[PDB]
Amino acid sequence: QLLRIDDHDFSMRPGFGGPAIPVGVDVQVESLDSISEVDMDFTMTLYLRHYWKDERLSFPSTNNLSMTFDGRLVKKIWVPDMFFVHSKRSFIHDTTTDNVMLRVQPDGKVLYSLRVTVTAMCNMDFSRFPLDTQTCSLEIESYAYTEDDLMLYWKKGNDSLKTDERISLSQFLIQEFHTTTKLAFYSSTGWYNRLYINFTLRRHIFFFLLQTYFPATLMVMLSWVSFWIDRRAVPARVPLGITTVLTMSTIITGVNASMPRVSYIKAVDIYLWVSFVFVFLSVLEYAAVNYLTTVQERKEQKLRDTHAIDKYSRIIFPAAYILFNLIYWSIFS
Amino acid sequence: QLLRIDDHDFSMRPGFGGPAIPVGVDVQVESLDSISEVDMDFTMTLYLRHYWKDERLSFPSTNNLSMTFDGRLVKKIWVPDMFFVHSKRSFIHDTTTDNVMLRVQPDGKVLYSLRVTVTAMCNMDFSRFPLDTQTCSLEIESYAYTEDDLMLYWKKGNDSLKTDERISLSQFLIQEFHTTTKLAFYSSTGWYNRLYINFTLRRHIFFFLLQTYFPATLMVMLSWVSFWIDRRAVPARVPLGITTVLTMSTIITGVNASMPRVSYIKAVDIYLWVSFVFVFLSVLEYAAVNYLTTVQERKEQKLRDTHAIDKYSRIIFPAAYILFNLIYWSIFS
Amino acid sequence: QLLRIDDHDFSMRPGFGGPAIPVGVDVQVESLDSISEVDMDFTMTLYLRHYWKDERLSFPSTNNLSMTFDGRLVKKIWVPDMFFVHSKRSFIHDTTTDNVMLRVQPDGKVLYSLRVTVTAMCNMDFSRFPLDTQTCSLEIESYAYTEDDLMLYWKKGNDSLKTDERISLSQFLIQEFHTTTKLAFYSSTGWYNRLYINFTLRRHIFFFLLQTYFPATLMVMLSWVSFWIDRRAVPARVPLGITTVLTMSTIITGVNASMPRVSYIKAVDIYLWVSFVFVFLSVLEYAAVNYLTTVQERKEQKLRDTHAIDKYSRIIFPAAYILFNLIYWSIFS
Amino acid sequence: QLLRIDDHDFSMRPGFGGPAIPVGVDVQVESLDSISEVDMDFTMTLYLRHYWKDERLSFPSTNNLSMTFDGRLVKKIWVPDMFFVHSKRSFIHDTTTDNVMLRVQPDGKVLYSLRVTVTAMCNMDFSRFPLDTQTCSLEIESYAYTEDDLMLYWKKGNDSLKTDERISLSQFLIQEFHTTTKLAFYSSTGWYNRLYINFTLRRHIFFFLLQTYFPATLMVMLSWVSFWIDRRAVPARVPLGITTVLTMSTIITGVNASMPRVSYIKAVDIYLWVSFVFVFLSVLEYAAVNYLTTVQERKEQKLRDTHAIDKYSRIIFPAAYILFNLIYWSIFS
Amino acid sequence: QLLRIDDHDFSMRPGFGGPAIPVGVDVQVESLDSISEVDMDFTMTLYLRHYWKDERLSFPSTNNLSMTFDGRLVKKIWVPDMFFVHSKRSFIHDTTTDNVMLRVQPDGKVLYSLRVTVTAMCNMDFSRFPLDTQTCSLEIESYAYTEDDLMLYWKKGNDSLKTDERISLSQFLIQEFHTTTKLAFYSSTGWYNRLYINFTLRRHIFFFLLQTYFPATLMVMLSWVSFWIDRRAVPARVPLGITTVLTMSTIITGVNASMPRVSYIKAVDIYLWVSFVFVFLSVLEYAAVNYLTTVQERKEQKLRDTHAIDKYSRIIFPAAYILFNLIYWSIFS
Ligand SMILES: CC(=O)[C@H]1CC[C@H]2[C@@H]3CC[C@@H]4C[C@H](O)CC[C@]4(C)[C@H]3CC[C@]12C
Ligand SMILES: CC(=O)[C@H]1CC[C@H]2[C@@H]3CC[C@@H]4C[C@H](O)CC[C@]4(C)[C@H]3CC[C@]12C
Ligand SMILES: CC(=O)[C@H]1CC[C@H]2[C@@H]3CC[C@@H]4C[C@H](O)CC[C@]4(C)[C@H]3CC[C@]12C
Ligand SMILES: CC(=O)[C@H]1CC[C@H]2[C@@H]3CC[C@@H]4C[C@H](O)CC[C@]4(C)[C@H]3CC[C@]12C
Ligand SMILES: CC(=O)[C@H]1CC[C@H]2[C@@H]3CC[C@@H]4C[C@H](O)CC[C@]4(C)[C@H]3CC[C@]12C
Ligand SMILES: CCCCCCCCCC
Ligand SMILES: CCCCCCCCCC
Ligand SMILES: CCCCCCCCCC
Ligand SMILES: CCCCCCCCCC
Ligand SMILES: CCCCCCCCCC
Ligand SMILES: CCCCCCCC
Ligand SMILES: CCCCCCCC
Ligand SMILES: CCCCCCCC
Ligand SMILES: CCCCCCCC
Ligand SMILES: CCCCCCCC
Ligand SMILES: CCCCCC
Ligand SMILES: CCCCCC
Ligand SMILES: CCCCCC
Ligand SMILES: CCCCCC
Repeated sequence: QLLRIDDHDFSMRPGFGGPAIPVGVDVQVESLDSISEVDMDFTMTLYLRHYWKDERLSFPSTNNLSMTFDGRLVKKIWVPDMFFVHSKRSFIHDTTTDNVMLRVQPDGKVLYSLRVTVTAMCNMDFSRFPLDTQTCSLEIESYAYTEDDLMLYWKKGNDSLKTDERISLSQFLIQEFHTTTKLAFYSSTGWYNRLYINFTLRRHIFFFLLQTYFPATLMVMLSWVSFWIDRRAVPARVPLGITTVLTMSTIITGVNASMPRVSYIKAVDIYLWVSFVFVFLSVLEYAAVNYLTTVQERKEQKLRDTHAIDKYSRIIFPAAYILFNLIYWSIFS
Repeated sequence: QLLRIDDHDFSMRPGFGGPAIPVGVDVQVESLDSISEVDMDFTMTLYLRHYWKDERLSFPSTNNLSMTFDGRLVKKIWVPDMFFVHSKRSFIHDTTTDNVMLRVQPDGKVLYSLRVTVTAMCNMDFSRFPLDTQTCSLEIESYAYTEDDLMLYWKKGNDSLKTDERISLSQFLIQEFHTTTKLAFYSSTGWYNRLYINFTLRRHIFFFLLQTYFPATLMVMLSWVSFWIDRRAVPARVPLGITTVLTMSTIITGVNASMPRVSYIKAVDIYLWVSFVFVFLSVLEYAAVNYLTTVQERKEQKLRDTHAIDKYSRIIFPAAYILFNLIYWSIFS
Repeated sequence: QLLRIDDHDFSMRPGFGGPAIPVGVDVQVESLDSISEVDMDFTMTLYLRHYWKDERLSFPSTNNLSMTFDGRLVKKIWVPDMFFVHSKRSFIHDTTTDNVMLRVQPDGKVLYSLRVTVTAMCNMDFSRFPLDTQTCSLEIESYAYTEDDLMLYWKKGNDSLKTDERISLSQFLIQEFHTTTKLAFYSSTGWYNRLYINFTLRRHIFFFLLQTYFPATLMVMLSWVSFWIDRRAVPARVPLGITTVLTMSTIITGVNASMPRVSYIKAVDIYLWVSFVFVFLSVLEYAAVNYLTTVQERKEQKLRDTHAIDKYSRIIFPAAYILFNLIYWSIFS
Repeated sequence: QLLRIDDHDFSMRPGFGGPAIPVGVDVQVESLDSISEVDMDFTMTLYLRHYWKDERLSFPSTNNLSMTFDGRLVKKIWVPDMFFVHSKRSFIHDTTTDNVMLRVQPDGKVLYSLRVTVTAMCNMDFSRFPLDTQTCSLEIESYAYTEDDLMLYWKKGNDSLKTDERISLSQFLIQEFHTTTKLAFYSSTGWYNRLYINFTLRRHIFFFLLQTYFPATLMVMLSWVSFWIDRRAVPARVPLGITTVLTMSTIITGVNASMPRVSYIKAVDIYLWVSFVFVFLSVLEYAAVNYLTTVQERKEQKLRDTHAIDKYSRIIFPAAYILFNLIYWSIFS
Repeated sequence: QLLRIDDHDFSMRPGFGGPAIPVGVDVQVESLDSISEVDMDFTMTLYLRHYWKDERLSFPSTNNLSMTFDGRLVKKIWVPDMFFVHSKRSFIHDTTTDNVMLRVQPDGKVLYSLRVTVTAMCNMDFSRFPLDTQTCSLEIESYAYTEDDLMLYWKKGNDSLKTDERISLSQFLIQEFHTTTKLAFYSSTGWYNRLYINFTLRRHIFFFLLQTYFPATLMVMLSWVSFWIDRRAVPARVPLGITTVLTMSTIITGVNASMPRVSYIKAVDIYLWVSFVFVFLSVLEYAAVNYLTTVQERKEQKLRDTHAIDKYSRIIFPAAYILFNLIYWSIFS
């Protein structure tokens, strides 16, 4: 045996009973798997690396070069106890064997690597949906050892994070990867040090335009064609107005199926409900025209063209909706 | 080896054959994950801590300070056997290692911690849905040892429960965290002691207003516009009344898709079905008007304006529906 | 060590090579989780207890009282091999440790307990759905040992089964818990003894009334209003009849989504399809009225009020449907 | 210890370095769980038994009778290495212990049994859906040992397969269980012997008749009522024809939701699409009638009853559809 | 024991501290399970084989033939550490035992085999959907050892890949299986060698023709029948045009339910939206005809047949749509 494993008790950390042992971390992100709006979490796959020194693993050599071991020797030596804070579920790949790397230098320096998949929560805001921008983070912390026994820091500062060029999401644009560090306090155990990985996401608006914004606009313009039809065709204009109202209600209902039950109004809800009001006022407009015409006929009868409401509605209704779009798209850009 | 583990048989609890061993518990809640109405359960993630004393783990030292071990020594010493009563499923996180903490003082005091996710059942009541308030609880009990062998109590009374400030639910408001204690009896094993964690939830009404209450009101008001149309347009008023009835039926059906098949009427069902009656009576109203007009024409013919029903319906129908809303919102607030 | 475990080979049952060893069973039901109509199975959580005697586990004492062990000693002694027959999936809870209890008396009597969740199949009949009553059972049997080596019986007869007062199902009513016993034969291994747990379930009819029976009745009564409208309004009565037919077809389709593809007619199908016939005959009725009127006009023209069909339909159609309901609800109660 | 396990190295099969060792197999089927059309696989639960001889397990006795061991001794002796070919997933039940039986005779004969659940693929054909008949099979083969080291055969020929009388499927009829045997060749490892279990399935047509065939026929007959209505009611006959076309399209769409995206036409698709053509031609028929009537009026006007198309359509349309059904049901029976 | 396993430490690879050890790979594909457009991944089942030499496993013999071991000896010897890059999830079958083969020759040559199921991501493009062609690949790489310690290559070059003749997909056509090799670099660990398996997929167009292209064409031709109806029937032509617009909108909405929310327009979207424009212009066409007729009547009145727009529309509208189809199918073939 090259290493004298059997001659030491590895239940105690290096420098037991003394100062803390420094540990460095490197991370390479492989891919982001999925994002859920209803559950408000994301899935990430990454490579995690650790650096430390242990004099008990020293062996004699003349080349002074790192040597690689099969990786099942890990379960017999001391290893850090990092865990992902605020995670929902995670696992380590084990095909065809445990994805574990162990390299030991002659002086005792140790390199340890893993391949894990982690699901973590992210508090998203949907006030500006679907034109919103979201920021999420991943947290790494040691579970058992406090800052007085283990010091956790990035190995090379800002250069310790790498990303694969194949990272891509169909619905989101990924940007601004950076790392930060902060302390954490638990009231009954002590102080701990945390590491952060931050990134930003931006949606794509093309799908929502074709699916929601364009059908809504067309249904509104369908109601405007009733102002150019003769008012004597009562069974022709009434069904046109009513059916557009019901179809607009169907479009409104279908949008909410894919989103969580938030307690505030979203940007898309404003567009849909104002459009519903425009179609609803179209139905009331003809009822006023029909009622006034009948009253006039009876008044003229008791003595023994285009109605002004229709003439003005052809101009006011298109003008108001255009003004609404100008204001709406100026606020949400 | 610092601890004389091999010199003792840890298959027997401390004080075996004598009085009970006291055990203290501390809990910190991390987050609540999800709530299911159809399955009537909730998911919680928390940190669980235990306190006890064991003289067999004593070691000599001069500093009199707690020492931390890697946590894989737990499987070789005596550990309590707590379990969650009335739980459906649960697990312990194990990445990158088992989330276990073990700290032993020189005199033998032991601190043990875990990170678990538990799903537990809750009997909810939906009589006042969606304006309901629900209360749920989590129960902790020892499986194997009765009160004559193990005493279970909160470590610091009311101060033993802590909550993270990031706990949030999109649909519910969380309040009133407190802890209680009660005994339990099993007819064939004996008496046990239980610990409780209680909290309260309140829904948000904004989503249900826009989705159910507002579309229902608009469809009712669509039926009222038929009272202002000339009664000679038979193919104009009949389709208007019929189509609103069918659309109201569609709205009623869609609501029940998201709820369990309870055997009592809910608050939302009352609003929807009374609205359906209002629209249904609108269809019968014109049929009476049409029939009476035809009878009058034949009666006048055999001898060789606005009908009174329409005139009164314009006032009675809006007044009745307003009175219903006043009573309905006064009862359910 | 209190027990002389190392001095015996526990690969052989007590009384090896001789008469059978009696084993007693006690069960306490905790809850029933879910019932699936499409898969025809149910989920149950329960506590399972075993009783037997083994002289190899005797230890000296003066108090003659049961002693409790941590439960990880189970994997080193002989334990019965019970399994659930006709089960689909099952598991044993293991948080924070294996839910196992082991108690040994000085003379060698052993008490063993477990907490398990079991899914088992049940052959349900839906001929009278949704007014049906279903009976299901759970079976317990030893896998390896026949009746010549192990005798299985209830510990206290009818008193061996206990149920939690919190057992409840939202859609079903649970009643009539009792236990029975019967032998089983396998053609290639021998005879075995089985234990049974039986219970009965009854549905709640409130949900199905509001969801299926009430909308169906209202759509039929909508078709009857066409008999009171003037027959000269052809474009008014034709759409009314046609649209009710299509809506009734939609209601029929939606019911079958939640049920398995059985090969026999159910009680709810009878109500829906007879209702469809009533609406369908309404459409044919006006076509006969319209055709006869046109023929009469041409006959009178070639020589140079209310039609009798409408008058009789106002009485016959409501009377027939009322008679159908009287017969239908008298058979299915 | 009755068996001299420690005196032998069980890493080598019996008769190592010599002729092959015969192994017999018996199977008893317990139930079939589910069948998936989209994934094209089935789930089966069964008992698997093995027979062989090993002189290293002999023990002295005077009774010459089989003795049963607890089953955890299996992990210390040589056991065959059978696996299920073309399986997707499978597992062995382990509650409350591993479902393993081990019986050894004095001369060394060994009986070994297991309880497993296996999911296996089946290539189904849907050309005659839903009147199709499917055949599937389950394959058993040894993984490591070729025919020169292990011979695999059925223990008792045709009598080696047994089935439980409780096997039942709600949608399928199960028949014709039988077993066969065939050799298999792998280009880089050698020859192997396989065992087969075959069965046949037949669907139930009742559900599809009520759900698809009956609604389709009724919608076609609804279009025929327009031939008996006066041709002067243009706004009465046009909506009747159009609405039946759209409803027929809805019925066609709903059927394909439950089936995989095959690349050939099915039997049910033929019925639905021919029915759509019949309804579509009804709409074109009235357009021809309306156009010819207007032309005739203008021709007669410029000089200063029932149309023949309607008269013939009342006979030709019902006759053609009846002939189609006679041919359709004669081919597919 | 035939092998001297206990006399060596298998935590170090063969040739430790020296040149790299060559490893050969063979693959046989069994089946492809499923393809997901929303998640952009595929599932594959395959057999993986490894070849290497280890002098520590040599044993004496006179026949010079491969010997097969039960496969549980794998966990005690050195085995490569291959893993699938860019995979989402995977597992190894373990019924009725681990699907592992181990064969060792007298000189130390080792053959190792596995049966695994792997899910891997594939970046698909839907610009030409549903007439698109997709290419995907599977990557194999060693996790722990770099090119200086382990050399990875195909055992027999182009002949190392085999496929089962039963591989089939209902919606796709599989072709062009081939293998390639390329190096990979990680910035913090070194150089690695990768192996690739490539294949191509082509969709079947039959389903999409009947489901989307044919219903869209028929609805357009329904709007053309309004040009042959007398223009004095205002309540007859207006509902015909309006209802076809709404039905076309429904067809457009239903298509997008099964596809991911991409940010570019697809081939099917072009056909659907141009068809919607054709139906929309039909509604505006009659409004122009109706308005001009009313103006002409008033102009002639104030002084005290077929309109030209309808005559030309009968020719221009069919001609334009035919030209569009010729261009559309010439580009996308
Ligand atoms: C006087 C007049 O131009 C009539 C025509 C349609 C009528 C409205 C129809 C819908 C409502 C009916 C309700 O009964 C009274 C308020 C509402 C809003 C009516 C107010 C009076 C209107 C506007
Ligand atoms: C006399 C009269 O104003 C007629 C017009 C509409 C008629 C009702 C239509 C629906 C029902 C039809 C049924 O055949 C008899 C009861 C019902 C409720 C009828 C009662 C008499 C009414 C109210
Ligand atoms: C003579 C008469 O009162 C006509 C009016 C509506 C007609 C029915 C319409 C539907 C069917 C059409 C089919 O072409 C012939 C049978 C069916 C059932 C017709 C038979 C004759 C009826 C009943
Ligand atoms: C001359 C005549 O009886 C007219 C009445 C309806 C017309 C058809 C309406 C639908 C189509 C419209 C298209 O513009 C020309 C072909 C189609 C098929 C027309 C051909 C000529 C028809 C059949
Ligand atoms: C002058 C004329 O033939 C009228 C008949 C229908 C009218 C159109 C109806 C829909 C739109 C209504 C809007 O108010 C103005 C633009 C739009 C597009 C109208 C422009 C003028 C048209 C085309
Ligand atoms: C239907 C009219 C749409 C007008 C959009 C104008 C966008 C202006 C953004 C500043
Ligand atoms: C449509 C009329 C709604 C009136 C609501 C009044 C609410 C009063 C609450 C006390
Ligand atoms: C619509 C008429 C319903 C009549 C129900 C009568 C029930 C009688 C049960 C014996
Ligand atoms: C609607 C007419 C249906 C006729 C069915 C005839 C079946 C004959 C099978 C040989
Ligand atoms: C409805 C007219 C369809 C014409 C299709 C022509 C296809 C030509 C492909 C080159
Ligand atoms: C849109 C409302 C117009 C009202 C015009 C009234 C002119 C007398
Ligand atoms: C809403 C019903 C009004 C009935 C009025 C009758 C006046 C003669
Ligand atoms: C419901 C059918 C009534 C037929 C009455 C015929 C009277 C001549
Ligand atoms: C169904 C088409 C009938 C055409 C008859 C034409 C008689 C002149
Ligand atoms: C389709 C538009 C035709 C316009 C023709 C105008 C002839 C005066
Ligand atoms: C009268 C012309 C109205 C145009 C509105 C944009
Ligand atoms: C006649 C006016 C009625 C108003 C109802 C609120
Ligand atoms: C003519 C009155 C009919 C009443 C039917 C219940
Ligand atoms: C007037 C005949 C038009 C034909 C269009 C294809």
